[PDB]
Amino acid sequence: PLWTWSPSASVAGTGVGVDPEYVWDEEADPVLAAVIDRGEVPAVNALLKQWTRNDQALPGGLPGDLREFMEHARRMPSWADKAALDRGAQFSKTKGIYVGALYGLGSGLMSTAIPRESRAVYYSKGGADMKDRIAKTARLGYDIGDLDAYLPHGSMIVTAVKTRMVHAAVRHLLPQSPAWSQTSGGQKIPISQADIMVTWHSLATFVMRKMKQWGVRVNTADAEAYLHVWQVSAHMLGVSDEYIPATWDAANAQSKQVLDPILAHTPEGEALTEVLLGIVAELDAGLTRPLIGAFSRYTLGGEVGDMIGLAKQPVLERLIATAWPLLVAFREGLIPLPAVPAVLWTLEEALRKFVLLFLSEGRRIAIDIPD
Ligand code: HEM
Repeated sequence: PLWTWSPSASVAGTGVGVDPEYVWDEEADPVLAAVIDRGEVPAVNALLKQWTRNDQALPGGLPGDLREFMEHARRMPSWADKAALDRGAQFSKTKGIYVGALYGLGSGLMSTAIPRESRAVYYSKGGADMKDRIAKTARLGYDIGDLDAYLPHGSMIVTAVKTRMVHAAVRHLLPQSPAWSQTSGGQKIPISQADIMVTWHSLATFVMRKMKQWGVRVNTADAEAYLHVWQVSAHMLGVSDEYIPATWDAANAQSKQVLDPILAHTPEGEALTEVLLGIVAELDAGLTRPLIGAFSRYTLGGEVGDMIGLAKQPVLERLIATAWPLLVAFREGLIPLPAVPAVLWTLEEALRKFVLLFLSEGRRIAIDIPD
């Protein structure tokens, strides 16, 4: 379901296509199911913990099927462009407060309105703790934008391959949780490529849309660079090129059809929201529940905020909406200091500390195959 078009708008650009709802990860899935079934997860995790850098040889002692899978998965696509990648990274850094806010509060809360992500995350067993699991898209979205992401001394190739490996492992594990099977609707196997592309629109497409709507200065070169970083990242995550949009016009159209209609409240999503709100409110950021609620509602809009169960705070939301664009125009250098209500500056400081504490200098545990 979800997806109804051909891939002529895609990175691969071809006329034909298989429905991404019924494609998973043909190279990773059986390699990980074997690694899990031979009881090699503890050992593979101790070995992979040593592999932290894009240019590093794989550690010896890996099982042969896994080594082969990994040396192939760490390859950059031939269409990756170094100059665009460096530019997309610079852009992400220069707009760091906006992109960090939008990933951590916008995309991270929107995830709790995406039923399959919420159920998979909620029921997933043996992986990261709940505290880390809930942050996982935002912190990966964040690290995607790093200056070094795809350079030899960076780590995003590492992060993407291990992430791809984790998704493969979950395809073999989640179906054995009766709780996930019973609530899955008709889906036999979790995390379709279609599902991955839903999350992608909740990240890349959403963030670009909101930055342009708020008046962040996004010239055409930067916008395409940011897209490219995201296209290379979808590929490195294991999304086939036939599903990755080629241009912003394609990404925007695909998001209206693939993301918008699947947003929905679930009990599992409700539970995830409370965890995320509690962790964010517990950071030493000054980001209280009222401020998170109002800003997340302004960002996501009222229909998504209602599904999520963020309560409408009409005064605070109106103050934000009337004045946040002035603050943005001021930080972008376009207007003199604006007379805005003082609480906007409070909000802005709370957001900056949030990016700092939750993402920038945040917790980065090693990405482990689940048990
Ligand atoms: C561009 C899309 C996505 C990104 C960037 C992403 C990122 C990540 C990362 C970084 C992890 C590792 C955290 C960890 O387990 O240590 C992970 C694990 C996982 N992801 Fe995703 N993911 C995406 C899509 C999906 C989708 C669509 C689903 C489900 C429908 C999903 C479900 C999970 C699950 C269940 C785990 C294991 C959670 C655990 O640790 O217990 N992800 N993801």
